[PDB]
Amino acid sequence: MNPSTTQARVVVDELIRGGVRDVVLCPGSRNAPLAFALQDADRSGRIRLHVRIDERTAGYLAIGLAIGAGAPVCVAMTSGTAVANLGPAVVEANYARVPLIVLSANRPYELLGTGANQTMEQLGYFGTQVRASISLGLAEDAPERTSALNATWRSATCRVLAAATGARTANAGPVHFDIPLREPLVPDPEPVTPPGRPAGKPWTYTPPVTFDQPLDIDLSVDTVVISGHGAGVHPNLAALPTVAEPTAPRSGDNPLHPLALPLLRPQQVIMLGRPTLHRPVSVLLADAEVPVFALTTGPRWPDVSGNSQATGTRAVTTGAPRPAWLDRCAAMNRHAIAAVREQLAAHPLTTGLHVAAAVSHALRPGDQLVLGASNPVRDVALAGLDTRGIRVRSNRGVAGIDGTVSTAIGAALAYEGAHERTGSPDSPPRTIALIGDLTFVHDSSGLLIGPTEPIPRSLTIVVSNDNGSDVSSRIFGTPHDVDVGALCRAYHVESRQIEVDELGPTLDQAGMRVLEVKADRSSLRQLHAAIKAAL
Amino acid sequence: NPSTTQARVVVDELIRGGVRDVVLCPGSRNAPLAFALQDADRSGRIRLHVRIDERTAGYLAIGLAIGAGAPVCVAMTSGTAVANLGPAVVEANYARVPLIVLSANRPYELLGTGANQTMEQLGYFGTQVRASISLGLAEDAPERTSALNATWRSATCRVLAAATGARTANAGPVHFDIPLREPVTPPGRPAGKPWTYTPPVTFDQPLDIDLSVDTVVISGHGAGVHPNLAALPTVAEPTAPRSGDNPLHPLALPLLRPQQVIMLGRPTLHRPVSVLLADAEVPVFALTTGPRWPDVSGNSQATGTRAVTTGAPRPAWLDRCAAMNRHAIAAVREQLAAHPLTTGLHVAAAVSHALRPGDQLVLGASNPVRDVALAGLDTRGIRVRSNRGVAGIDGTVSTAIGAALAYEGAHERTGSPDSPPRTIALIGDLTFVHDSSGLLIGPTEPIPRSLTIVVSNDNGGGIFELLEQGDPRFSDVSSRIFGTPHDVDVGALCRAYHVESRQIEVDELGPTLDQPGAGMRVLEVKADRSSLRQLHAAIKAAL
Amino acid sequence: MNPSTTQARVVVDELIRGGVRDVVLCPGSRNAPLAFALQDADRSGRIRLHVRIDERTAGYLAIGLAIGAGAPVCVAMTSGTAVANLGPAVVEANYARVPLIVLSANRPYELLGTGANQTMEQLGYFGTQVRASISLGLAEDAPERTSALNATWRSATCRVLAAATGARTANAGPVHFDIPLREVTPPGRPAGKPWTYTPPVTFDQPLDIDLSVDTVVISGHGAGVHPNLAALPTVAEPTAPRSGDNPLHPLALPLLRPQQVIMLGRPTLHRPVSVLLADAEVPVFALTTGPRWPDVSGNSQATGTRAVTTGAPRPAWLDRCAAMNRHAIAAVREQLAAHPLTTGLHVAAAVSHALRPGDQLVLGASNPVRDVALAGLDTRGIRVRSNRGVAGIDGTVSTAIGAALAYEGAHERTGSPDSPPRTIALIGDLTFVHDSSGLLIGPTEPIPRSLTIVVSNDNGGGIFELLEQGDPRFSDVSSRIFGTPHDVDVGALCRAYHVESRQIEVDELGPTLDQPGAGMRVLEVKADRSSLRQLHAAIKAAL
Ligand SMILES: Cc1ncc(C[n+]2csc(CCOP(=O)(O)OP(=O)(O)O)c2C)c(N)n1
Ligand SMILES: Cc1ncc(C[n+]2csc(CCOP(=O)(O)OP(=O)(O)O)c2C)c(N)n1
Ligand SMILES: C=C(O[C@H]1C=CC=C(C(=O)O)[C@@H]1O)C(=O)O
Ligand SMILES: [Mg+2]
Ligand SMILES: [Mg+2]
Ligand SMILES: [Mg+2]
Repeated sequence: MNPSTTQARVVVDELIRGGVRDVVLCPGSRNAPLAFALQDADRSGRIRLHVRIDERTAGYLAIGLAIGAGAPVCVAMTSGTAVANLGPAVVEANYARVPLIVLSANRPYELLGTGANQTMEQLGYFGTQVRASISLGLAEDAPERTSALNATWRSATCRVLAAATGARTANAGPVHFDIPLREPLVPDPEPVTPPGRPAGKPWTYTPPVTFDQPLDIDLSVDTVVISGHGAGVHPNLAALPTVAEPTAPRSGDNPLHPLALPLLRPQQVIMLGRPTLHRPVSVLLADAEVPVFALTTGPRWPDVSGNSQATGTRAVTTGAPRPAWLDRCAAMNRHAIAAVREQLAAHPLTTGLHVAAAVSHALRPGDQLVLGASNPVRDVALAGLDTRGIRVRSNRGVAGIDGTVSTAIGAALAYEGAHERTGSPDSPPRTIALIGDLTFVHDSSGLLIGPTEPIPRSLTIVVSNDNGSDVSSRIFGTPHDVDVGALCRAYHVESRQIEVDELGPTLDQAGMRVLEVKADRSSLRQLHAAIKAAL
Repeated sequence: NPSTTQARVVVDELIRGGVRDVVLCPGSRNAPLAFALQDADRSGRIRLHVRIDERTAGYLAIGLAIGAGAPVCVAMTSGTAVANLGPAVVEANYARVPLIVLSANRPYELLGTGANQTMEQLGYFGTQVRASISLGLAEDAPERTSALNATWRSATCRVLAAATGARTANAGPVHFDIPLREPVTPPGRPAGKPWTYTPPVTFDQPLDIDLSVDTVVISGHGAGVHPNLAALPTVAEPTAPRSGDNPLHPLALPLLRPQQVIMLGRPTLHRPVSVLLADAEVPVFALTTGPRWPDVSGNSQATGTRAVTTGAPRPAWLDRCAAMNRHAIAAVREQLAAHPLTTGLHVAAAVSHALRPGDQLVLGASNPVRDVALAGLDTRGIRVRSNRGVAGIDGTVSTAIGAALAYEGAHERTGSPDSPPRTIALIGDLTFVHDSSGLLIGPTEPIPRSLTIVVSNDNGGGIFELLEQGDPRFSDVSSRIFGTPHDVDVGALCRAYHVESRQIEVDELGPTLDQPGAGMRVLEVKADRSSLRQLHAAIKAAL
Repeated sequence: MNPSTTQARVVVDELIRGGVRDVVLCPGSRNAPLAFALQDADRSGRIRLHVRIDERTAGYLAIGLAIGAGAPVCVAMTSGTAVANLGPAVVEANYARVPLIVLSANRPYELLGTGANQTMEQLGYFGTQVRASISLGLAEDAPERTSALNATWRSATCRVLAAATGARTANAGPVHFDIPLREVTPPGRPAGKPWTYTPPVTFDQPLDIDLSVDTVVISGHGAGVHPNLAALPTVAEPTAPRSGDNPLHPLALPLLRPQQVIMLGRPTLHRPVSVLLADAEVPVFALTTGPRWPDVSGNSQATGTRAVTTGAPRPAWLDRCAAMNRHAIAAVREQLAAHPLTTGLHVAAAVSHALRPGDQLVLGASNPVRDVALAGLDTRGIRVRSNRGVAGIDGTVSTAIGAALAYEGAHERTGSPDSPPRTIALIGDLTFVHDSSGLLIGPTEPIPRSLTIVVSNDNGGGIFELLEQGDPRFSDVSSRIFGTPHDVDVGALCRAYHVESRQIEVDELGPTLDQPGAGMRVLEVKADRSSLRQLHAAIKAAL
């Protein structure tokens, strides 16, 4: 067995032992050793392989596969700009703390600077965006060194997995795993792979760390909880008035609408996760006089407030909220919900806010909701969606528009896969995505799934199409006019154009499909004005 | 505002430096130099191109630079901009493309405490750019305006010189930061001159070479023109300029025993070229411009910039090379005619026969750039572009679009309204799907008048049929992981972007190309890769 | 007041609230970041400032000040050579996890990248070595935003401190903190509290371990204290804290067959240790704090932070280890007694016997740190320091000086009358010559009160006598390129710098150390390395 084939099979086996259930693969020749070993593992049923053509959107597919079920996910590609194309997903995975392993094949490092084809400064390309930049050695033809090389290869693979899942740091994120490879790149004619640990165990076992930092907080002070992306679950704060972003997990049943917050005067703030969504949240955390307490699941804590008194992972609570304060916040929340609902009905034309409210009402527990990181996530929060029992995904790391379609497809695939391991047909759970037309058009090639590749069993993408100071904004002066139906036809995906009233019934009833709901953009500044005035 | 004055000085000096096109993307904050660029665009001193896709924007800028050889600016204005521009910047480094990346830091804001909307840095700027220059923050000091104007225009000329290789002969990408505090132009030199003028430079490294020794010339990407080598048998890549009129077909090379090799530029094509270059019994002389020389095996005897020649090739050696060249040409022509199914090689031959002088030819990676060489294209009189720096299949649509725009722009300024010269791109289907978003161009934005993109579509990566993983013993496992079939409806995709497109057979390709159409159009030719490996085998057996 | 002046004190006040007691500065072309605010706090006794001319020794002085009492230390860059000269100290701070804050001041109103930079001339190591890189904004003249700026500045300074001390990461290390400049101090928290408080954190990773299996504990740099492991036979490096009472000598390890290993922290010494850790039939469990784990061989079975033990070591196993422990120690001492020439090993044992609880011991690399382990030093009650992060022989003099000052300062604020506790440094002769400039301390500058530097001078590098290049077959060539004799007059060297020094024999050492002297003194013991390979051979024969 030639060295490239031996090394690739060892790495793939150790990744599987580490909990990697899904791998994204992009075509090339230099990554052939990885592609062969990955195809074997898929044939054996040890992993599910997903082949894609465009490395950039393939990275967001891997992000979706990771956030859908919480497992580390590898994306593998050839040397050169294929690696550079993972840049956007790596940045998103860094700030959203997604265990994304970039498994890049490379020419031998000795060829760097020789003019060799398709070769570049690959290792270190991602800078400080990755949790680690790790290189295997070039595989030596040293059969007597086989046992030693098996240990070092599997150990390096375990270092990669630990860094990506945050097993020791509690700060999951992307990892660059560069593997220099040389000829022969394809397996030899048959006419054994060095084995891992017994019982399928990982070569170096590192259990998931428990990161703990308790913090004293007195709940008698009029307190509001603001929870953002990556927030933990705190039972002892469940009673408090909580402004929760759609991707934050709910700890209780005392919601406070984001619009209600600037109309109240909290005397202290408990901040969970990384809240970046709302402008009244940004405004209040900008107020240097309001003391803030930051509770995070990991060592990072957000910089959105300059008055963070302390950090922790959990609250040690004394006291209890004033009943008058609870009554006041509850009243203002009811008031904000009513204002939004009244103005929506009093608005004749369909807006993206209407589409978002319709999608919000159509959801039922067990659904997974994937939200475009710009308008959809804001609109759903404006419509006051109740996320309890719903799994809400959104690329809130840097909130780019790249890869939103691929992230939805990947999250559905991973979510449906976690259902299969339960044991049951009761049918696979629903994944519903809400994406704007510009985001959808930009990542429409994320729809492309080859005839041989896994297709989501129950994914519906709702496209809210409203047809779209510096000079670059002239691009928005005109509706783009892109035919969404033609786009879906191009990538052989079923699509239907429907009205908002039809959306709920149609979501009740194709595999993967796109439902396009036309909406109007002109009348919205007035609609938001009406909502604000009705508060 | 001092920052508005500084921005106007910089744009003016960039225009004096030959910048004709700037690429922008809508962003989290305003673009660097945003208003000065808008002022210049309205005046017609410069031309702005706006895109939503930041990755395709980078490759658009590369095309705008290689189309006519001018420095091009791209202004990065978002938290994903550095990540998305990576591919184009790397290609600009390795293909030596004068690409100026504009940024606008905010010295009054914090850095390193969290996500940065203005710039999220990766690690490639340290390795890829020729220079990283930051202007000062512009201060209000009316009494120092002459000194500041001199400082700003001097630094701008440094950015331009580093990007174009004015003094280094090593063009490449440059990072140019004009910082901002958020939230009559001092003149330049008389007669539109650049503030700091860089007159022509020569790097001279002559090498003594005896041409009576049986010699072949291999000319790759970035090769120079050597009149004293014009008589030699020459295996020229499509992007190499031709010194002479003695072509040697790539497939004829293994049928020969060269005694020495002159290597011009950077070779990226053909395993027989790589084998010959590594042969320790064959002296190799590398003639290239710039700091580094290509030598994968380490076998090269000497490197320089030009040859001082004695002797001449033996007529028998020239006859032998001409005879094997004839065999190779005949084998390709005869086996293509004998082959029933249309392949990408068929499409490449059709494109080659249809070109004429003045055409610009843009070649995608994979089989197209190789197939054009196998079809024996005569590149004299035409300009051939291809992103051979890293040979990516990403961004080729915007590269072709940018190349057409810059090429048409240079022609309009000559002043003869003969119709704009043609740009014809030949790319594979995977290459097309990779960069299909480059077809999305707003009516506000410049659009080519004479660009035709030929997509040879064999529903996958045909080159992998020709490699070791294309051997029949991998036939059960190779379709998914190397073939990567996709079943995309190309006509529908072009419909969605409102781009004229036709699906035609290889015989109609020539006539359809002879007759113009919309400013941009996509001609799709269905092709087969199932017979590809056999076809190349039949060609080799006919040599 | 100038906004920069306000910002500078806000930062210095928050640094002092963060436990910074010492700051190291060097004279540069530009004055130091926060220079006046540091001057103010020095005069008021809020911090102690240390000035050095040598920028390299200044960085290692800062490391000593940090490891002496565990406090974060700031070092202010001021020149065009500071980055390069601080490199070695930053790399050691990274690998030894030392909280070192590197202060810089970029000037955003000036140009960058056109050449010519006088306050930070960058290298490539900052990206790889630091825990964070933070830049305050430029101070902006907006008195209506005074309270908001105060919060932003104190919040960012706490980020810097938390990253340096590992307050939330348990991964202390160096941090780059830039306060940019341009050519009634707002209050912090009440009661001297830091602006952002970080309560204690725990990283918990329990591993099930069966102590009935024959287990040896090996503890290296950065090892934790594990009570449930105190009974096990333990080979503890000198800088490792002892969890218990059952020592196992390093030389006994080859005479034993552990069936599993518990590794604490990072082992760097002893080939038998490395051999055992790499044994594929021996399960290895790594218990260490922080993001990474040591495993050169890739052999380790599991990593974590603590053990969940079942069972107890077999009495037969315990007795065998105790037996070979006693045997190993006896062999070292008998062979040292039999040996007729003073070697570094003799000096190590002498210093070892002279130590008493409350002492601080600073060990150079090479033979000193190893010899002390071979002399069986019982480190309980002793603070042992050594630059094991990357194990350079550079900067050890200033590390000891800084560690002494921090240790004496910590003792002083207990307020006690009691002689400031002792710091005893044991370093080789090359190590001493390497960092001899660390002796040069201005009368203005803080100077230790209880520091004795013992130099075991064998006129070269003794450790090479014990390696493969020490084999007699290399005798003709090995002295020049490995021994590197220098013939320096060490007494004249200390006299040039006005430092007390005595050249004494090894019998005098214990008595001389027992007796107090000048604040800083050097005792030099001449040693022989010609017989060192033989002596080590004699010790192993006695096993
Ligand atoms: C960004 C990038 N990803 C992957 C590759 C590897 N690669 C080289 S050729 C090729 C096949 C391209 O297929 P197509 O464009 O259809 O051309 P064909 O060979 O089929 O004519 C691939 C995936 C690359 N060069 N660049
Ligand atoms: C800066 C640096 N240079 C070189 C080395 C390599 N090195 C390791 S031990 C050693 C010899 C040290 O000699 P000495 O300080 O006299 O101690 P001895 O072993 O002689 O007791 C050298 C040069 C190093 N560790 N650091
Ligand atoms: C041209 C060859 O492979 C190239 C073409 C496609 C994919 C490649 C890759 O991804 O490594 C190779 O660069 C060859 O080996 O002859
Ligand atoms: Mg829209
Ligand atoms: Mg193809
Ligand atoms: Mg010595």
